[PDB]
Amino acid sequence: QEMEDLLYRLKVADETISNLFEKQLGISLTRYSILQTLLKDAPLHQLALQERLQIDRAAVTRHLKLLEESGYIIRKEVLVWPTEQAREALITNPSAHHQAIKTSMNQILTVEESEQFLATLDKLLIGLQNLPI
Amino acid sequence: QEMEDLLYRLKVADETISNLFEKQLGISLTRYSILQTLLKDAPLHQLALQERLQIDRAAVTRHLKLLEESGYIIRKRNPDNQREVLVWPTEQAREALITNPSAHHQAIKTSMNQILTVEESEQFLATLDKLLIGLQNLPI
Repeated sequence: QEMEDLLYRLKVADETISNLFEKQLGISLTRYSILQTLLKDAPLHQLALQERLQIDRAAVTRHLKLLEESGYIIRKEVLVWPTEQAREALITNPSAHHQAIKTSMNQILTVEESEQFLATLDKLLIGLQNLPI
Repeated sequence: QEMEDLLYRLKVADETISNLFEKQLGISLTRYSILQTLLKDAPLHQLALQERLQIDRAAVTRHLKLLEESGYIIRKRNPDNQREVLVWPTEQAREALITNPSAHHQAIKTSMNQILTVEESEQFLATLDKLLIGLQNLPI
């Protein structure tokens, strides 16, 4: 009843968030997280990339294919690295628009209300995953 | 990098929830909301549903076609205004969700209602709106 309305509002929020994210940063939310994971701790196997981001094999292959096509990752038992373009685009030399977006996003919520949001999100998922039979 | 992860965790949660909800209740989250809305507030025009659900005409047309084909809704013309079309729930829809739910569906409904308290539920939605408002107000 009220629980169903919370889940639906979360679906509408995700769809709005994902569209806004891709328009402002030029990369989808999922593909942006792939690059963040690679830039922090690379190289990684694509099986490990499926685990860390929680997506199936068919999905990861599609994400990584678009990422290599757009010059952000390279693949050589399949290892995956971020390119120099990715490190520059996200970390060492981002555009003024991306710096202004990134800085503005991190100030939307405080650390307390951000931590409480993720705490409730995990409590919700655990409850839903623990439902009868 | 902290905010970008939260948004991604919110996406993964949504995808996981949507799949679980459809399997557990036998109806997708969006189509289930359409029926809940219709069982409370029918008759409703297709346009009203688009605004309430925050989805375009193509999406609602798909949802309503699926619900109509499976016997959960009907679309009938107003006898006084023949070209006006009104959406209604069926007896099957009221039975499936409210008056004759399967033992499993009743157990899922009750279990879902006791996951989060009313306070942490309302605080979550408040933080969600504050997040949406902030993303909408980003430069350009």
